[PDB]
Amino acid sequence: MKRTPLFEKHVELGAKMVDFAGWEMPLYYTSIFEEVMAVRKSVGMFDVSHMGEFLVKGPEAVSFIDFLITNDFSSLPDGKAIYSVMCNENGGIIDDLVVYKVSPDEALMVVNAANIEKDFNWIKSHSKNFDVEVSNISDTTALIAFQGPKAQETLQELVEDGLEEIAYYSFRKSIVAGVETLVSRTGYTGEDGFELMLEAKNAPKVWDALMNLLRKIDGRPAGLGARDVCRLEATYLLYGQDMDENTNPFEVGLSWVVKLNKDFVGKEALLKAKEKVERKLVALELSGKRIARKGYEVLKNGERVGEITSGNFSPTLGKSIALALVSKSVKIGDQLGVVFPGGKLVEALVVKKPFYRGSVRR
Ligand SMILES: O=C(O)CCCC[C@H](S)CCS
Repeated sequence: MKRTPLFEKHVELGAKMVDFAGWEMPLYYTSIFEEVMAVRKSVGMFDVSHMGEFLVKGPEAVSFIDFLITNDFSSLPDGKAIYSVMCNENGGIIDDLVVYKVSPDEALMVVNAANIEKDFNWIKSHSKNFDVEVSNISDTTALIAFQGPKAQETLQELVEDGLEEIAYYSFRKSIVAGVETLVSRTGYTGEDGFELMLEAKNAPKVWDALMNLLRKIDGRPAGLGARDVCRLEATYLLYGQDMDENTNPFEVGLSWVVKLNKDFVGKEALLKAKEKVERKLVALELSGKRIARKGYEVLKNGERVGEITSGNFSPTLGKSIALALVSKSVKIGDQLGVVFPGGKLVEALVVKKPFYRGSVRR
């Protein structure tokens, strides 16, 4: 499996490993529960160096990105990032991503680990009519997520610049633990937090420095188990599970990242799709302790309406929770049935999204 520059640190910490998107990653160090509460009460640090980073440089960096993504990148000022999806000609979701507007001539794209190759090829195969050069800097770039209500107060003593000045989804170049870093107020937890992008060679040092500060405030390094629990509670999507090229943005609740007033790949397809949204992604709270898995059929009074996309147990709400792609007719308050292996039906209630909102800003 592929190993991030912090693999050795995870091994030393005695973490239980799991294969994620071809990477040997830490599922948890102590327990998924302990790590989730760390994110919810103080701070949890995640190694997300498996994520990819693409750099677009050139006079038409802005128009190129705007042509590729569904969201409005043309308006974004320097130092701002934006969440979005990148669609194919038929409006299917190729991947969701975050794009940083460094300057008129430079943009950085952060994409999912499993889609690095696919995304990069897609992006390169579309640079032809744009005065830009696209490069993949994933191989030498690390990314650390420092999340929690006490994330800012704990991280600040190692950062050369003021963090309070950095707004939600804003970023800046600074120095952390003596090394250059692109610090952003972003996250996948629903709490306040930051992500630290840095040269891979510097990952171990920054990580060690941060670990030292965590043991002081009862914080903890957190694995993928805790990462999934927190994002699901926050009701954030995971490409490959909650959506893929067979779903358009409107079907999974991402209408807000699609700006149809501009031209972009999949635009025409989406105009027609928007007129007939027959599916929606709903939040479910199941009875019992059994956890739903992707693919389990979802029923309404004995009739199928969809299927589970993501499932896990939320210690924050103390319930088995799930996301499910179902027919438009499903509404909040509905009583549904999730079919577990062996045809065993488990009751589930449709609830207003998101399940939980923490200290995350703006
Ligand atoms: O391995 C697991 O059990 C799932 C955790 C997946 C981690 C997060 S939810 C995805 C990274 S974008």
